[PDB]
Formats: sequence, structure tokens, C-alpha cells
Amino acid sequence: WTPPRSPFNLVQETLFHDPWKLLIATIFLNRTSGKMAIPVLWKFLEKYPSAEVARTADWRDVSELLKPLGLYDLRAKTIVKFSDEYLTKQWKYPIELHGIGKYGNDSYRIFCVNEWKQVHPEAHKLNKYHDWLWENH
DNA sequence: CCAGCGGCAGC
DNA sequence: GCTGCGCGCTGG
Repeated sequence: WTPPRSPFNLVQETLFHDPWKLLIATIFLNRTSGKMAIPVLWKFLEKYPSAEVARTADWRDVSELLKPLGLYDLRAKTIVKFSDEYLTKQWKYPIELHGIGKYGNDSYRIFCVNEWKQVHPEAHKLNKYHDWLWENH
């Protein structure tokens, strides 16, 4: 499954290949604008390129990178814990993992797996993409 | 100046 | 269903 590129340019469209990177991206977009979050995401992924590296990280260093975005301490710790469960838990859907709710899970089911038709998103940009996929079907 | 808006866990 | 986290942002 390859999610097609849309006129909306969701960051999920480029990160679908690595579910961990796609899910980290949804964490960055939790109550934070893409214009603000996305530049910082590329810096985080430079310092922490995988779940293996991120799970062994000190949350205070992650928090320092998130500081300009807000929700910097809560998400720094969430990132470390999610990355640990991502690797240790037997999960089929990422909603099973700490820090991933409906929005990250709907993102995973539309971009990482071919399950877009069974998904009912309730997040603006995600809805624009999903509605577009139902249209250009 | 100042108030409201944009995920998720844990209660 | 309620709260808290936390900044930038927009509106007047």
C-alpha cells in the first residue's frame, strides 16, 4: 500500500513507510500547528532517528527540543514511553500504545495500512485527505 | 491588552 | 465527561 500524494501535502504522506516516524509526527501535531511542529520534527528525527534511540533517551533532552512548541515535558516523556512500547508490546494497531489515541490510529490506518475505507477521522487535515481519497477513488 | 483556539492519559 | 498540559496564533 502506498497512500497517494494529495493537494493538502500531509506530512504523513512522506512518513508512511516508517510507522514509528509517522506516529511521532502525530504526537508533534497534538494541539500544535504544523507550521510550528514540522520544522522541529525534522530536528527531533535527526537526534533520535529510531524508536531504539528514542526509548533510551533522557526525556529532559527531548523536552529541550519541544520547548518552543509548548506541551514540552508531558510529550517528551510520552515520546520515550511510546517508543519503548512500540518495540516491546505486541500491537496490531498503534492505539494500543501509550500516547496514541484516535487521531494517530486513524493516521496509521489511512497511511501505513490499506484500511482508509474503514476509518472515520475527526481531525481537519486528516478529514480533507480522507474525503479526497473517497472522491478520487 | 486579553481571551479563546488547536490530543491524549488519567481520573 | 472533566482537567491539564503550553506554546503561538488570531480577533478585537
